[PDB]
Amino acid sequence: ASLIYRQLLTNSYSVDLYDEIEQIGSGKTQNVTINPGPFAQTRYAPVNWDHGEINDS
Amino acid sequence: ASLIYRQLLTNSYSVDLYDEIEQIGSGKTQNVTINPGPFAQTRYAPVNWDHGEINDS
Repeated sequence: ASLIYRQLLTNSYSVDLYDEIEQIGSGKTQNVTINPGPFAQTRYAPVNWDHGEINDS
Repeated sequence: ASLIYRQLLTNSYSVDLYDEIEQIGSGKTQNVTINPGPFAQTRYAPVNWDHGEINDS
């Protein structure tokens, strides 16, 4: 019964087929690789509030 | 070391099996779902240009 190990080693190539099968079976996702470089947050502006355009006559 | 030639000839049926693997795994539906990243998009707005306020009387 020693030939079990010999047979498994010799026939091990079929695991490539098994890998292809499980690859086809598995669902897939992916990445949108993130950007670095938010090193400078930006404020709005120097903003001053005032009454609008008065309509004089 | 001659055993490799025998193994290749004997196991050649796995070639046709592998052809089936690939040419039906292609047939099976796959969808790699590329994401939107953690950072979220957004457009300005629906913006339409018009003449401003008119001072009628």
